[PDB]
Amino acid sequence: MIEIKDKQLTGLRFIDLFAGLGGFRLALESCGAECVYSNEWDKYAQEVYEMNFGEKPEGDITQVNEKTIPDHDILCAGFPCQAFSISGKQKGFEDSRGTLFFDIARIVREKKPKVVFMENVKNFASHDNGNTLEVVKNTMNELDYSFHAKVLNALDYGIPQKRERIYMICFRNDLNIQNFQFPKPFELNTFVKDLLLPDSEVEHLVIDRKDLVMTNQEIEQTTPKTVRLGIVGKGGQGERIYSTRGIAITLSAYGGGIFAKTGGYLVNGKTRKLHPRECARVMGYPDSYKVHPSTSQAYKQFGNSVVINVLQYIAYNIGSSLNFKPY
DNA sequence: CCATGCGCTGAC
DNA sequence: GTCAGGCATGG
Ligand SMILES: Nc1ncnc2c1ncn2[C@@H]1O[C@H](CSCC[C@H](N)C(=O)O)[C@@H](O)[C@H]1O
Repeated sequence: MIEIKDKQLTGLRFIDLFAGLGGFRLALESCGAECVYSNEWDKYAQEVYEMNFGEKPEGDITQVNEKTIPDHDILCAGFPCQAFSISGKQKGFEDSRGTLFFDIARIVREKKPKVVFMENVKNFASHDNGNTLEVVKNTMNELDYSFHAKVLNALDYGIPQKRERIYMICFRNDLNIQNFQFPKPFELNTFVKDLLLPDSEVEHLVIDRKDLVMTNQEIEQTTPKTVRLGIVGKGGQGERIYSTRGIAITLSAYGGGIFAKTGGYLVNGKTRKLHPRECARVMGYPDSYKVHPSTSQAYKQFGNSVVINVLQYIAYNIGSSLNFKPY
């Protein structure tokens, strides 16, 4: 994460829905805002959260009486994506995990906050001939809010990882906000090799498979892109090897393969996966954040998460707009 | 609860 | 042609 000097959101309140590790809380707090309510139903996600923030989130949002929820100015939500991803079955609104958006709509109807801030995968903007996106837009306009949306890549915002996601921002109509803008990209200067831990700490993660087929030559000059150098088995998900002189592939939550969830990399002459701390760094978390004692739950948590840096820039732009009020 | 080999989709 | 992005079943 980055350091923020000018605290644009001081004085405001927000809620943390579909919480996870709490990536949305770290970003809004750095800008000055206060959290007054959080929700998340996973047993192990509730444990890490409490370890880092000192409070246990409330359970299953579908059984909560929205009238029970505190007053607030901004609603934060990074809802489930398994039903919308190109790696799954694209069932969408017909999937048991695909109707969470309607619970959000229901809460907004009662609480009517100033801003609603959501996040999902890239394919959300295309799914079902574009019907899925128009439905989200229409619901929001019907509730008296404006609708801004765009797809952004983490490699353009200072983090060495190829992660393309859609971001959706909505302002209440009586506020007449006419000057909101997504942030502008900038040159990358950090690569995978610059975030690695020492060899004496990851010996246990090295893999030696005899069906390895090196297909490309290592590069000596860094680049802002993924550079494949070889393969194992048939070369499907989790069986591909990359150079640390480029950028990292997308981290995942339910993925398989011998190099599961992180992918494989070439370090000092051998092939290995990434460690939980190296995972925290490619998502922008600081070294002071405590990871879960179970290595398996830690990999899954980081794979479902958000890149903090991209959220800090966007949150600052929301505040700049709310603060411009001339006579 | 944890490990791993797919086997297809989308955007080129 | 090329390559990046959860499900099913084993135990
Ligand atoms: N019905 C429900 N009630 C509460 N939490 C739910 C839920 N259905 C799914 N979830 C939670 O929604 C989360 C979506 S992934 C979100 C990660 C979070 N933005 C982060 O900053 O790390 C998962 O952790 C999942 O356990």
